[PDB]
Amino acid sequence: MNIFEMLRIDEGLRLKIYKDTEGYYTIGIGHLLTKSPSLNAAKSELDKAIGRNTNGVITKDEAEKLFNQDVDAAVRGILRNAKLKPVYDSLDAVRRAAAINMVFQMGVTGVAGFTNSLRMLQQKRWDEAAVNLAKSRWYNQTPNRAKRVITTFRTGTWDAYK
Ligand SMILES: [Cl-]
Ligand SMILES: [Cl-]
Repeated sequence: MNIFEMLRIDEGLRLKIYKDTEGYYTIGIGHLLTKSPSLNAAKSELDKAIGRNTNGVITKDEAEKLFNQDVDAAVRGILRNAKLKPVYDSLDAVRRAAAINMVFQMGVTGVAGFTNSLRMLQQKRWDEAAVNLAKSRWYNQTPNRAKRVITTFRTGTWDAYK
């Protein structure tokens, strides 16, 4: 298992524009296009991302390419945030994937906001962090996913992804 497979499980794969859990326009493997309610705006952003007149539909290859770019950006975003880097650096490989998953879903900013959890993670207090991480909108809104990620931080294993 690895970050790619992990996120592909969590985000799924859709080749036509769709609405995410928050109702925003998305495509491919969790690639958010826009937060605007305008489908044209969405189509506009898609064509621009892909470099062609897509008409709201893309191929598998295209999705994967968006995905690579997006994983890359998440890691790099982490390494460039002063609150996150130190945390991430202190973690083992499985758990770094858990951090990346979170950033992929909610952004650097969003994750950098879990201050108390971050501290707990840095201190390697796994059970405690797990509890704090669950006291969040994130968990309340996407519980099955949140649970999978939280278990990953808790255990440093891939068992939640079987
Ligand atoms: Cl892009
Ligand atoms: Cl969920």
